[PDB]
Order: sequence, then structure tokens, then C-alpha cells
Amino acid sequence: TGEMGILWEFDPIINKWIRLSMKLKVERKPFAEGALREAYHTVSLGVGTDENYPLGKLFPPIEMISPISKNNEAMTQLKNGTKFVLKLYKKEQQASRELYFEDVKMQMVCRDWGNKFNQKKPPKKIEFLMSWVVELIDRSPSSNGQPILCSIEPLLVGEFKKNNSNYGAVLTNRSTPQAFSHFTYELSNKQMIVVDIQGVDDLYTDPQIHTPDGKGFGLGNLGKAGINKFITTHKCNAVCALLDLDV
Ligand SMILES: Nc1ncnc2c1ncn2[C@@H]1O[C@H](COP(=O)(O)O)[C@@H](O)[C@H]1O
Ligand SMILES: [Mg+2]
Ligand SMILES: [Mg+2]
Ligand SMILES: [Mg+2]
Ligand SMILES: [Zn+2]
Repeated sequence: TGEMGILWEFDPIINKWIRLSMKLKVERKPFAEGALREAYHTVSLGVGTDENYPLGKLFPPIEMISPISKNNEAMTQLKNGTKFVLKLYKKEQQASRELYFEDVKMQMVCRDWGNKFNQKKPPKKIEFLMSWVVELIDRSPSSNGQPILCSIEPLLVGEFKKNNSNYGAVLTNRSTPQAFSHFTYELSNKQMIVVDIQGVDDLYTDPQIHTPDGKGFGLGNLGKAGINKFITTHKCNAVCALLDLDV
């Protein structure tokens, strides 16, 4: 029968969240997992407005929410019938409400970096998937009393491959993922780096940002230690050279 959700989309260019609703039907058991999360096949039963579900203390704070939601990615990318992916944290105690929003914002920040990288006209352009926060409002808060939240994103079709980790592993020999990571480090004045570059070909998802202070950007932000680990194993390649990155 499916279930209702409040759907949150972040738009970096206005620095506001957009609040919508959707109906979805998720499989009972996950098809894959990572260190922190499990992934579930889901189907959209339609996207709508949040008009029927008022009040949305409060996080995000009201000043961070657009009162207008007419323009959004969800209504096309998650339209009725769309197969997509829902992710839950594994059995959690470290997962506050704010964390879910932090994760989704992080992926949106990485989309901005992908666009910036693409403006350099690299041999292979890249793209990060949209991600959204969903509040599964039909579910009981079967824990300490906290509502059930998750993130959702489009389904990747094809061979899912991880190219680097968030702690120095270089897992494939492809240039583009490693050059992108290096690009983010140099162009951010070493104030962040995007790693955990993974997905199907150059369509990526669940990246991870490190910043020197390790603040924000989720549980996987390993700070200077994570940045240095990337450096220890990074070998510049043909794409690094084309982008004139510091050797
Ligand atoms: N958008 C996606 N489409 C298909 N498979 C995915 C997607 N995101 C993650 N996966 C798979 O689910 C696992 C865990 O996802 P994550 O928690 O994002 O690392 C990954 O290692 C992939 O095998
Ligand atoms: Mg993974
Ligand atoms: Mg991550
Ligand atoms: Mg952090
Ligand atoms: Zn390099």
C-alpha cells in the first residue's frame, strides 16, 4: 500500500530547504549496505506539496525553509512510478535529526563541486546524484521516541564501484575520481576535500567531505587526518595534469 513521507530538498544557491510530501513503497529488506547505512529498493507513489502537514524549536529552523516549493527536482526525479533507493542508518545512537540534513546537504555541496570541476572541461565530466531527507511519518518512533528519518536518492543502474575511500584507499586505477578529489583540495584552498568517490561510471553518490577542523559534513569527516591520508596515497594522473593541479 505504501506510506507517506515529508520530503526535504536542499537548494545550495538560495541556501534554503524546500518541503514537500511523497508517497512511497519500500522493500522490507535491504539490497546492499555500507559502513554506516543500508540501502533499500523503493518505488514512488507520487510527489506532492506539504500543504496538508503543517509546522515545518524546529529543524531546519523556519528561516532556512523556502515558503515556495514550485520549482524542485523531486517532482521529476521522483515522479509516480519511479524506482529509487532509500537509506537508513544501521542500528542509530549517533544519528540525530540534524545528521540526516547534514548528510543530504553534503551531497548537494558535492554536486556544486562536480559542476565546478566540469567547467574546467575535463575529459570526463562527472555528476553526483540528488539526495533528499524523508520523514517516514506513518511509522511509529520505535526507539527512544525519535521519528523515523531516512535519505533517498535515484537508483544507479550498472556496476557500482568505489574509487577511493575516506581514509586514503585508492580502489580503482581510473584518473577522473582521483583528479576530482585533488581538484577539490586545491581549489578549496585546502579547506575541504571530497573523497569516497563511488557510483556507476561518472555518476556518483554518497561522497564524503573532510575539512581541517572535522566539524560538520557528517560522521565520516575525519578532519586533517583524513585529508593527509588522501595525500599519502595520491598519485597525480593525466587529468590532474590537464587541470594544472599542484604536483
Ligand atoms: N543510488 C544507488 N543505486 C544503487 N545502489 C546503491 C546506490 N547507493 C548505494 N548503493 C549500494 O548500496 C551500498 C551502500 O550505500 P551507501 O550507504 O551510500 O554506501 C553501496 O556500496 C552500493 O552497493
Ligand atoms: Mg558504498
Ligand atoms: Mg558520506
Ligand atoms: Mg563531523
Ligand atoms: Zn593529482
